[PDB]
Amino acid sequence: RHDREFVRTFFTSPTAVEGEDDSAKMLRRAAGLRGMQAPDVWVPDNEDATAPSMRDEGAENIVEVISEQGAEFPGEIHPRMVWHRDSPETRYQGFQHMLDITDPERGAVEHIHGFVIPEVGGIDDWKKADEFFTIVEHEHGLDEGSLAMSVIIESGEAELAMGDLRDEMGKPTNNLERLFLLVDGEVDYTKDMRAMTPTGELPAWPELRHNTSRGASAAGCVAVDGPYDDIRDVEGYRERMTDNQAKGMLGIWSLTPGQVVEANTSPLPPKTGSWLLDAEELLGLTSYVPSMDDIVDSMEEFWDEATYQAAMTPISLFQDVYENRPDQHEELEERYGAGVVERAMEVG
Amino acid sequence: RHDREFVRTFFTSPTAVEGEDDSAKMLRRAAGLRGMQAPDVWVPDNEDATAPSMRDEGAENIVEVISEQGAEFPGEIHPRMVWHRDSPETRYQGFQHMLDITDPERGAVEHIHGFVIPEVGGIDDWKKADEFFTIVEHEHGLDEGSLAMSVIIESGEAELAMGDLRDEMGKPTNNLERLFLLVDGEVDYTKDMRAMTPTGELPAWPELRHNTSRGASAAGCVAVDGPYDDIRDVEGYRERMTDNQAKGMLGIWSLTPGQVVEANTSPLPPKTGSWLLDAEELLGLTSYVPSMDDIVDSMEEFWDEATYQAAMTPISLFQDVYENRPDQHEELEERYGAGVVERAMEVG
Amino acid sequence: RHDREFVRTFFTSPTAVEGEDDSAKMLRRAAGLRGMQAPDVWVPDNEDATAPSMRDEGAENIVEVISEQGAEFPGEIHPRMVWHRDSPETRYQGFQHMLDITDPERGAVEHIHGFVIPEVGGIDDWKKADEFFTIVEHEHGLDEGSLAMSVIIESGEAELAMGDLRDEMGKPTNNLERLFLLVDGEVDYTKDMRAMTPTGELPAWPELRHNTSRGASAAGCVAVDGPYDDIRDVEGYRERMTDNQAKGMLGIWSLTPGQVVEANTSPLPPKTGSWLLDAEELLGLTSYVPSMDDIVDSMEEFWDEATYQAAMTPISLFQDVYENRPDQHEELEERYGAGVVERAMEVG
Ligand SMILES: [Cl-]
Ligand SMILES: [Cl-]
Ligand SMILES: [Cl-]
Ligand SMILES: [Cl-]
Ligand SMILES: [Cl-]
Ligand SMILES: [Cl-]
Ligand SMILES: [Cl-]
Ligand SMILES: [Cl-]
Ligand SMILES: [Cl-]
Ligand SMILES: [Cl-]
Ligand SMILES: [Cl-]
Ligand SMILES: [Cl-]
Ligand SMILES: [Cl-]
Ligand SMILES: [K+]
Ligand SMILES: [K+]
Ligand SMILES: [K+]
Ligand SMILES: [K+]
Ligand SMILES: [K+]
Ligand SMILES: [K+]
Ligand SMILES: [K+]
Ligand SMILES: [K+]
Ligand SMILES: [K+]
Ligand SMILES: [Mg+2]
Ligand SMILES: [Mg+2]
Ligand SMILES: [Mg+2]
Repeated sequence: RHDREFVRTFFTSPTAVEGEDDSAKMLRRAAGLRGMQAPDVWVPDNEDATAPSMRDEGAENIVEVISEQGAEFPGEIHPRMVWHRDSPETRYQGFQHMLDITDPERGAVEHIHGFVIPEVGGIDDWKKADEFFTIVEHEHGLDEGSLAMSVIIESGEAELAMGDLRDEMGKPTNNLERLFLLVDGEVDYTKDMRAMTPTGELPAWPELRHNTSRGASAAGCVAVDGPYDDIRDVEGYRERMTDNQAKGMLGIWSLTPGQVVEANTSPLPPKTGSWLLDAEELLGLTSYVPSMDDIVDSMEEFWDEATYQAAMTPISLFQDVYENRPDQHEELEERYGAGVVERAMEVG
Repeated sequence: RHDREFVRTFFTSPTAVEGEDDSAKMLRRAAGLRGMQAPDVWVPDNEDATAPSMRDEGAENIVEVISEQGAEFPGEIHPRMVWHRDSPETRYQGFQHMLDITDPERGAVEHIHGFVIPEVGGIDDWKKADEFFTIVEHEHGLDEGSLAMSVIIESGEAELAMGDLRDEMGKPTNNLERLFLLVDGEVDYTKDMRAMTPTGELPAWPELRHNTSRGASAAGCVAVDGPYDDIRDVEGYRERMTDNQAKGMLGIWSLTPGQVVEANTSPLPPKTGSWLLDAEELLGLTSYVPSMDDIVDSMEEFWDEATYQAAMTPISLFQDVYENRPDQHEELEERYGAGVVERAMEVG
Repeated sequence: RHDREFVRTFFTSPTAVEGEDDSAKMLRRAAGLRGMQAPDVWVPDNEDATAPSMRDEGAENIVEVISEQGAEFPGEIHPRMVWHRDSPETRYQGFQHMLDITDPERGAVEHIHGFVIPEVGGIDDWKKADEFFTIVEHEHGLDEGSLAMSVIIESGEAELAMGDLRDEMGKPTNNLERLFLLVDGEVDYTKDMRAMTPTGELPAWPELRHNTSRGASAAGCVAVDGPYDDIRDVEGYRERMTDNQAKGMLGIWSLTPGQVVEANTSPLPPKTGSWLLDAEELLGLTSYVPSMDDIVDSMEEFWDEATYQAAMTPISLFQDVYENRPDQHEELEERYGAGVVERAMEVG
């Protein structure tokens, strides 16, 4: 239902960076990318890529930068707004930023293809977002359905919501036809699922990626994988894409122009080859399993709000266990030290 | 709800082969198989195993061969008809061939156990097929529900449709009790999911096989895996079955009498052994990752319509990218050569 | 919705053991556990851990032992009752034992946190169990919703039922808010899915564990993995938990105090370490793939009813094949011996 049949690169940029300067710096550069360095989809990101006290400013910079520079940008532009299935405030915030940004007088709207909506819940949460797109279009004389909606799949409820999308989208009481991308968000998803790994590196969640690909094919949307944080790990990123491509998930998130170029290239067939036959640089060979002490520190002396929350599970578990198991209060001191116990018990 | 509690082998044969001769040759031989060489289920295949201009002839040969030879055939016989969730013509075609084939005057119907229906969509597409079985039974005085229906699961929508089968089958407005097999079709499925792999060998789709096994156990049907093309790769076929058997998927597709014998044997417990302890023939050791040039050729100078379509994705992707990214038009020539670019741009 | 935000250990004990003695021996000891040796959740198990002719006695011992010793027990107590989606008798049995056990005069109810219900089917089966909790609470003046309900997910239908739990629980016609744990039961599940493996060791069912974790996060329950039988295999148990923890499944079944301690410890962050870098005791290194002869014997000369049933598949398959394929009757004798064929044909 959309111009892009396939999207390989989904690239995010903070919208207002705090360090003095031009807070719209990241956006102006990124709006300058061309060729293999430019994403098929570009996401001025007013959500997690951007500190909350910066978000009203980020919304302004989005209009300023796309006003000034959007006509030229060779891919499609879809800013991520804030949203949360569990928070009416965040939802209203996301909507008011969508309404400013699309004010036709400001010159941004005509280079904007749609918005990306994070944290959606079950299908009745998607209908709330859909309802805000509809109202925004009507307030500004945009054609109905002209703003594409894309969602980040980053909770269990959203993963389930993809299963009856075909028949929900057909109901005449929503304009859910506007759906474009179903984008995995492995970071917040790890958190919502309360998963933990010893390195604190993300699980691979193959089933989420299968489900997101399936949902996309049944519903006529386009499936895209989420952020791959270890940016230096070029070969890892390529393994993950090759892996995603085997599931029919052909696009991935990109965090840097390097990742844009790798991701833009990977699903394209090779130049030449190839025959296969059966039988300081140390950092990409090491990993570190933190102790409780270290995990405490990596928030206590204190990576966005997704990386933060998503690392708090072994500690919320420890907390739960200590609150409810007085009989284990001794062995837990025996094991961490009276110091650390009483210390980990404050983080929540 | 069916005579076969378990089906190990699901074996297909073209119904009308073009090379002069007796076009029903493949069927007559296959109807001759006995013992470990005979499938539990045999599928005269009027769909993808058979060129479209041969299909009306294939339908006749089905009646001629099962008329002449069906009484003897020691397994169950279930011809695959044509069908497609997105094509009313194909659906009507499949139904008219079902109506001819089952004409009681022709002597085939009484050795026919049911039909296999490819390309089904969501549950309301299965109800269309179910409705055609019902009408065919009534037109020919067959008992209601006597023709078993089996579906190939080879789209995302069909994979989802298995989830509420129990309650849809109970509705008195369909005869969906007739469902017998839920058969994965990894070939067309790879396509519908737009998956690609570097060798162009099929992904393994473990989750589809899990879902198909689950759907079968919740709904009282029998789960069967799809075609395993690399026929010479005897050990691969056995690994895949052992793998399927761990998911509760106990039957697989068979493409040859060799595969029928391997598949007939594999789920049976071994003769003897065994103790396991912890720590030109080159073709089954090589594979070839084609270049864009080669992929172009393998359709441009030009494996059924499933293998064709299912290999067109890296090219439809390339096409999409070239149509929509003029800024990359240079680097794509830099990379494939002006020759190949302009050449790949015609295939659709 | 429950006091325990996280449950690491789900430990079962037979309720009435046949060997002369005090039939409540296992319960009295287990009610004595403290510290790292005590499970977060303890399951006096009146279902498969206990022979059927012992179950009315087991129900009495539950009241006797929790009466006498429950006040002290430092975790939560949730006895498993009998139940089966396909058996009205078993369901009524489970309910009558729940009604005795919770009689306020007997002194057990006030140390009981809820019950665990095995073998549930689709959501309308969960509503039957939910209805029995409601009636039991009313018969004994317990607050509504005070008995937590937990289900063992050990059929395909139950795995599917988790998908619309959020909206079913909200219906005012059930008290399904009481749901607490969604606990995989890989044993009976292997059976219901008709899976088989060469060693007869359980498949890993990663997708079930993904689905159960997802269902739990969408519905506000707590996901727990099922029994890990090879008790001596300490390192295996730790691999499985580390694996489960990557899916957000943070609790597992425990069969022994050893497993309680390993499981209680594993999700807690380590004491120290650790840096990782890229590149008679023979029993935990061997496994045995039984022949048909051996499989026949391991029921014919004859591990609970779950392990029994769950091992009967290669034989029910053999039986089906022999009943329906007379043309293979020779080759099956050629292969097993006339002796074994005619022998395996009696087990059902
Ligand atoms: Cl809310
Ligand atoms: Cl939903
Ligand atoms: Cl992982
Ligand atoms: Cl699913
Ligand atoms: Cl897609
Ligand atoms: Cl249609
Ligand atoms: Cl459907
Ligand atoms: Cl694969
Ligand atoms: Cl099955
Ligand atoms: Cl029943
Ligand atoms: Cl259900
Ligand atoms: Cl396995
Ligand atoms: Cl959980
Ligand atoms: K609509
Ligand atoms: K509408
Ligand atoms: K897809
Ligand atoms: K029906
Ligand atoms: K009917
Ligand atoms: K099954
Ligand atoms: K309720
Ligand atoms: K209620
Ligand atoms: K979870
Ligand atoms: Mg996120
Ligand atoms: Mg097919
Ligand atoms: Mg069980």
